[PDB]
Amino acid sequence: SLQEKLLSYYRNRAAIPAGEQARAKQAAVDICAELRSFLRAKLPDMPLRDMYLSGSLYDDLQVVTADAIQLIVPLVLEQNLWSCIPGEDTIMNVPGFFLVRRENPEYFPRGSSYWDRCVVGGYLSPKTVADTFEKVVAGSINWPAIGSLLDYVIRPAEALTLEVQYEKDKHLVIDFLPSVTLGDTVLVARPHRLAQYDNLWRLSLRPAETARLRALDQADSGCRSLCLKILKAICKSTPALGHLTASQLTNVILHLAQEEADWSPDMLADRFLQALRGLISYLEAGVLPSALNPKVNLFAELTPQEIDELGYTLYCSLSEPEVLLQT
Amino acid sequence: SLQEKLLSYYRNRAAIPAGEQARAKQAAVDICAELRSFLRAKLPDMPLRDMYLSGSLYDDLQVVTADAIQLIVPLVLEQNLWSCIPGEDTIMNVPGFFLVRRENPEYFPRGSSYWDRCVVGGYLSPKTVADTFEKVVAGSINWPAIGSLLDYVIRPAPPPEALTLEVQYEKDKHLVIDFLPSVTLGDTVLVARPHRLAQYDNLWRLSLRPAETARLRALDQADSGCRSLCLKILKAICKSTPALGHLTASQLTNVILHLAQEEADWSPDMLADRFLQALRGLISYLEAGVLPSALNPKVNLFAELTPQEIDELGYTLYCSLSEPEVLLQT
Repeated sequence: SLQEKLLSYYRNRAAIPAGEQARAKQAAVDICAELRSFLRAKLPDMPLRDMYLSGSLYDDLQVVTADAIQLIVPLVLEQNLWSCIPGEDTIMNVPGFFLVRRENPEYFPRGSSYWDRCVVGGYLSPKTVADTFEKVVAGSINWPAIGSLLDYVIRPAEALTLEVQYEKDKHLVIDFLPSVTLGDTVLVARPHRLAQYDNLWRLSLRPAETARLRALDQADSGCRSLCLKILKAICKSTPALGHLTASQLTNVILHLAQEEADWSPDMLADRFLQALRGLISYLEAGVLPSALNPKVNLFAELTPQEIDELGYTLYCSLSEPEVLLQT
Repeated sequence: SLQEKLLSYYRNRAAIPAGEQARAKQAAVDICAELRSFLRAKLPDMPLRDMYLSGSLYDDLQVVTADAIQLIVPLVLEQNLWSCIPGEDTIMNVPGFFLVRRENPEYFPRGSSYWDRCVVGGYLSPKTVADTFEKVVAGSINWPAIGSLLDYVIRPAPPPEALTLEVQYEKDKHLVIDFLPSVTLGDTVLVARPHRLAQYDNLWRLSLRPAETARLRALDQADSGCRSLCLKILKAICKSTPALGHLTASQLTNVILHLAQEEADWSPDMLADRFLQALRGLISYLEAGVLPSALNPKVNLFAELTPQEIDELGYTLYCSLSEPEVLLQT
């Protein structure tokens, strides 16, 4: 039965071994601690809060292997010197992306904020911030030595990413993610795929999506997360489905969760099939709205050939969904 | 025999029982972790880094009972807008302290920096920074909620203040956590720990304890020496003797550091001799009225004591030479 194949596939393929998960998290934590001592000693005058770990691995949503985690690099912006402008209120009209504008330049001249050194054309550039960060922070750390202290080999790559070998044949990729918060709005420097939109900060969706997902299950107590992890593992293991993202898949689950309230254990097979059908529907329309930010098309960064290959692969699977479940 | 009396005194009076030490420190660690998680998502415009633990209890040098630890609150002062002026170069004329000045107040007007709200007369007031921290940071924290979460009873001190936390980590064991706002300019680390006298209340304190403690531990680590043991015994005597209460962990640490500069042999059998030298040394510093910081010789660690308090301590120590049973009770 499909139900059995899904249950066993989660344990056999999607679930990360406990030892591997613990060692990957410990390595992330040790490295996070090292940046903290580094910032304290070397950058006392840069308005940046401490870096901290974030992501699927931490949220127990990572699958197959523990291979990635984010280190958020939280810039401090003066609330009276900066504002954010929603991409849909601009002429570029890019929902889910924001400009960060330098305010009051007549009264507060350049130098009134540390981050003025990353302003281009009156906007805090996410590209220059990212560059600034690597040159001032990332390139200033003796990774080989720190790697020697712990028993990891650490290798800077994708220049804002670290490869950390925490086991034989197991590596964790840590990416540094510059971030700003203005009022209630959290923005990250994760560039749009299109370089013409490269002064645009990305609205941070993942923490709220993960929160809502955890909330939905914690009261059920349902198999949404279980279904999501199976989907993530499938896409990660199937080269033609690799373009789908953890966030896209979470949103497919979130939209399905608004149309179906029963996620009891035995419903996993049906929901799984519904998730496949929802994905096809979104792919054909070329539109997958963010469940929490309806203006935002999460498929807006996929290319025609990608949407086509994705659509085709799922179609070919409809009659025999179990073929996606290779383990 | 002095050797035996000292080892006995350490075991029976100075040493904190392992369970008490472990639970007290773990409580401070738990609280620190929870504040870190809670505060990271708050106060997005405040240049505030993660709070971190500091002090004797954290460095395994606290004696008699686990009763206190510091939470350092590291604040970021921007490049270019701030400078520090050594206290000896101010009219205050006091080493070991600094004024922090807001640079270029006109070209980069008031309001350019988060900390401009804490500036008084063009200087960053450590008292005003402490105030902002209490109102804005501490005041955003739900203490009953954190305590309920970790199964601790955490009670904030009422104003005034300063805001310290009374932590019952198990019925009935207590620890006090004090918050220490801190800024760093270049390689000068300053803390908001006010001079004893109000006319000097505009001055930040030069942080000395971490480097002192690191040197002591490095020395003992290299030769398995008894410098820390001798320090802990001295600390317990001073803590257990009311007339000696004005002596601080730091003052005593520097007595041991100065002695370590004069004596290389701190093998276990030398404890008694080193203890006597430390004691005679302490008396000599009191007599000169000056105990220089081993790491910053310009700084007189007795500068906040009155001449009368200094005389009284010297006198007390002299009288104790003939009363060893009182000095070593219990």
